[PDB]
Amino acid sequence: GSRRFRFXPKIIFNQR
Repeated sequence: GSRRFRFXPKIIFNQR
């Protein structure tokens, strides 16, 4: 989605 939107214990990139 929005490149690498990794947020510590959270992970928002799995689905790009």
